[PDB]
Amino acid sequence: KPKLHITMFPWVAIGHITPFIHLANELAKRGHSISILIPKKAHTQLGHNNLYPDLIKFHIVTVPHVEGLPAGAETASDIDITAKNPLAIAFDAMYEQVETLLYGLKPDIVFYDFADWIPKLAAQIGFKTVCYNVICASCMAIGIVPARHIPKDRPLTEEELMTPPEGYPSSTVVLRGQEARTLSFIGMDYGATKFDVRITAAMQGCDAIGIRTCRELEGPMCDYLSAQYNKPVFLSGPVLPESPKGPLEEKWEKWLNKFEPKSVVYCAFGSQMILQKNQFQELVLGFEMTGLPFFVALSKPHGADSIEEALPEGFLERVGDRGVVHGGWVQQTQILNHQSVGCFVSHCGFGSMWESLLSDSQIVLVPRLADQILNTRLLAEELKVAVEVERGDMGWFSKEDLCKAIKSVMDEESEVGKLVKKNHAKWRETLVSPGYMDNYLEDFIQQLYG
Ligand SMILES: C[C@@H]1O[C@@H](OC[C@H]2O[C@@H](OCCc3ccc(O)c(O)c3)[C@H](O)[C@@H](O)[C@@H]2OC(=O)/C=C/c2ccc(O)c(O)c2)[C@H](O)[C@H](O)[C@H]1O
Ligand SMILES: O=c1ccn([C@@H]2O[C@H](COP(=O)(O)OP(=O)(O)O)[C@@H](O)[C@H]2O)c(=O)[nH]1
Repeated sequence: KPKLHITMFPWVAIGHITPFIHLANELAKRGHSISILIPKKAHTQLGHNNLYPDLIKFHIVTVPHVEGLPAGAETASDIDITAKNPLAIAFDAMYEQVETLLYGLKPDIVFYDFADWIPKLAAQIGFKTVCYNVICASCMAIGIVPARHIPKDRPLTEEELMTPPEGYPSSTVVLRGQEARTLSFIGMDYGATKFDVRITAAMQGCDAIGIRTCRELEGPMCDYLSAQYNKPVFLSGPVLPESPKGPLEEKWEKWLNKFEPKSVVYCAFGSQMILQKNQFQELVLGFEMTGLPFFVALSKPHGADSIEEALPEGFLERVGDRGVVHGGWVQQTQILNHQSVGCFVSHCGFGSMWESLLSDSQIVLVPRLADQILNTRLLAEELKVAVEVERGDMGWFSKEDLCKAIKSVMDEESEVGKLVKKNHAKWRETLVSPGYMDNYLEDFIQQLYG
């Protein structure tokens, strides 16, 4: 079998481009040739991530200026929400530049997600298409699917959004109440068209749908998506990047070593979230209330000079050496692997969820976004490997709610903790079994050949 030539054209955001590159590295490792079309600024930021320079080539695509687009705006990270429709309109405008590159590259398969016009080019240039999604399967299945009717004229109510589309496999992986607002984007404008129109065209135009998940986690959701669009669904596995080697920072190791094994509660909310000052103070107070050792790695609240400035009065003093609150970036994998760490409080982002699943720590979830809430419902309610902190109307969580969730997984007495620990242990063993990740990548490649 001759090796494949795959072209990737992701939506212009670091959160989309990076998983596409990680998949490209796994494909190149197998000998396949990848051409990746991205703006230069993303190229400058992520270019070091290419581990196979002869197999993986970057092609710079220019983001055309359009009315309302800030100067030199190329990715979602450059603009805030007011520029979102200009950025999408500019993204659609690289169609002609993409067409010329595709006419030259002549790929066998093109990967895309938000560029719904790629299948039209698939007809003109002659290539197969996969609509490959970095978002979780349950979010796709509960949202933009033909079984859900989204009116063009009027927005969906909170009720319509909370109601899962007919045939949706799970009664557990659902949004509840005010959480439904987190799904409201599926109906919003996105450039010249509404988001759901763009995703519907993307899903229906492709030859197959690609999802970065595994069947053991999200199998019924993938089957629902396959039937809803009458498309095959190819599961790539999570395609997790290689763990960063190198030792843990010596001061962290020394501070962790003062504590007993599995006794330290670690907390981090990803590299995208910045908490408001009032939620931040409520969180650090919730960790103090537990009386257990804690390591909190969170960005300082926006507009705070320092972490110590943002802290509530008297916090530093009451806590002493029992807890650390650190504004800097930390080596999350190494800290979690440290014997002293016993609990992980996270927002259930994609990276943190898989790191939680693969680790030996207890799992405490404080989701914010719609996908995080759904992954939390999968982990806490269906799989029962985690506990979810109770939250308020805006996603607000009280210090007592956070404290109770931590004690419920940390106390040896707690029956809830023993159950999630046991269920967690089963799943960890499945996901770490040797060759489990590689089987998905190999099976992904074979489906591409079909
Ligand atoms: C602010 C974002 O706006 C919605 O997300 C919609 C999309 O928005 C994009 O951002 C580019 C525009 C932008 C740039 C800077 C900002 O400060 C800002 O607020 C908005 C992101 O890059 C996409 O990952 C995101 O897709 C998705 O996340 C969902 C994709 C999806 C969802 C359901 C489906 O069925 C499906 O096929 C795909 C949701 O509210 C997200 O939670 C939230 O992070
Ligand atoms: O202090 C930190 C915070 C985050 N991460 C890493 O950042 C990645 C992205 O986090 P996640 O996907 O969970 O959330 P997101 O950043 O996507 O919002 C994960 O692999 C974490 O290990 C890290 O190394 N140190």
